[PDB]
Amino acid sequence: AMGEITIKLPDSVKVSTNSILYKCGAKDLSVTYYNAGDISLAKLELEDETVVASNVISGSGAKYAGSVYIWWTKGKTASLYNLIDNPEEDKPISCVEQ
Amino acid sequence: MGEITIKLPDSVKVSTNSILYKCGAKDLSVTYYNAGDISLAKLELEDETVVASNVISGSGAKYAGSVYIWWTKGKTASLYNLIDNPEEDKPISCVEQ
Repeated sequence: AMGEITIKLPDSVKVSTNSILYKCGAKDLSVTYYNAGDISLAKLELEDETVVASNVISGSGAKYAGSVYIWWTKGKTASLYNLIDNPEEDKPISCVEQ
Repeated sequence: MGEITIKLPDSVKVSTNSILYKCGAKDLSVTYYNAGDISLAKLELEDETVVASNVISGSGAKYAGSVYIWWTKGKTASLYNLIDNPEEDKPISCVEQ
């Protein structure tokens, strides 16, 4: 019906948006990060669906949860976990920031 | 800037609805944003605003964002604080108004 999710915050909050290309083995993954204060969201443009995950607490790196996925970055690397196919969360897909 | 805008394919209908909860004596407004399988929840808590995303669960609708888990079932909800209560055993209970 409409091309957009709009989330309105206090007008004083600066919002940044940046798209980053990742390479997962031979495959490209486009991820967009939306940052507003402590709020951080990642739009993952996956093969069959688009997921919007939220940054959640972790010991290290920046971890995001959305739908059946965990997306977890550290440095120039990232791991994509699929909790349906791999509920053990031990066999993730590795990606490198371009 | 005041607003997060996330672009999606043009035929995706995005619905936005806010729901008032009461957690004991305290008010809590949650706005839900749904678009396809994407479900986000802005929680305007007492001292902070967070955005959680719907994540897989066995029952009800579970959302995770920041240090919180927000889990609705029917007319009720629980708010988990993984800092104050990492054990995840003392959630705050809320009812939809």
